[PDB]
Amino acid sequence: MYKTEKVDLALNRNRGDPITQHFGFGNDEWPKEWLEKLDEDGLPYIGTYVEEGDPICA
DNA sequence: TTCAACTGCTTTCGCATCCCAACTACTTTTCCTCACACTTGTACTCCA
Repeated sequence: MYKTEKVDLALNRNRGDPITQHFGFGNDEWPKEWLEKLDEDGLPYIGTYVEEGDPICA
């Protein structure tokens, strides 16, 4: 069974409101172990086993 | 002694006007490159 989820970051933002949040990581403000599931661009490696709780993008 | 509006009730889980942008314009930011009018002698004879 296949399922698609639309991760969207313009869902809350007004058309006039400028850009607030950015895919990726922010430096010097760091939780580790997100890097087992996720990649440098904040997107998951494809082929990765996830469960409920696991991070799906940063 | 009756007509006519105001009346709560059908199930049982879970499903499911303001802003932005376009292209073409015109403009400013300045820094770099020279000319244009003025003047004393000297030169060629000038009139004595």
